[PDB]
Amino acid sequence: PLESQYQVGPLLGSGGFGSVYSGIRVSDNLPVAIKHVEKDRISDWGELPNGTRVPMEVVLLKKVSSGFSGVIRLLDWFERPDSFVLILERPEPVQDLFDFITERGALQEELARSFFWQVLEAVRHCHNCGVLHRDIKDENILIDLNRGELKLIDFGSGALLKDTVYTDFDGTRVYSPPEWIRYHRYHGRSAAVWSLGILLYDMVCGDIPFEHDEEIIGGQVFFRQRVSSECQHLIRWCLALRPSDRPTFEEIQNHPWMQDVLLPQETAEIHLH
Repeated sequence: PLESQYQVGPLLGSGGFGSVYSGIRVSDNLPVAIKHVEKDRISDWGELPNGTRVPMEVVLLKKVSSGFSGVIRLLDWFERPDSFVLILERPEPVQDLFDFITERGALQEELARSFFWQVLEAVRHCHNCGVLHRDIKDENILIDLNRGELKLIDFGSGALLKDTVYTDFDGTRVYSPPEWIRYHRYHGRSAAVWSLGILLYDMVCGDIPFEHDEEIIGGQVFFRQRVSSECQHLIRWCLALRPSDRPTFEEIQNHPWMQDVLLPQETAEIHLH
């Protein structure tokens, strides 16, 4: 029972991730997002403890969807003959962070601090659950505009977290670290931290720092906007060319720029309402 269980609304969008629709659960009018992806387009597969063959995204989402977190939770999923369908939480009202930055331009540091901190907490949650997202970027972050909470989306390029080297990467190129560009090798946490430096820069400057491969591996960070020296210092540490020179998640959250973060609700009151 799929169409009996969900009222399908308009298409929100489509791309490499599949096709995503607005929907509501009929049993209680809960807003949902309904994501369709063709089996032909799924390269990465896993299986459920009970021996069922599902896309890796379902395995990863099940792992992170227990309890409250800054991750959009998987509520349900269906197999069809030629596709899988995912039922996901939908905040309302909602705007993705790419859109928000496009509309508002570069964020005030107070807002970027709150947003960055919530992304850090969500990524820590994922890593605690054994999951690597591998496509952290503004487009994969939803803002709940009334509650001021950020939520991570799109685990379709993720992997189980391991301590050994990754040699595959189907995430967003310009959020990809210099060691991937140069060697097709990265480790999970240090690459994630690179993607976080790219994201923080994006928030405070209003655009990503590097366009082409040559800039990524040169790793020279130029600021287009006025940015505090403490925030510049954190960004530059995250974007260290050597992965071992990058900060741990703890070191980021203990950085001076990260102190005195606003709560979600006060973030929404001051900056979103």
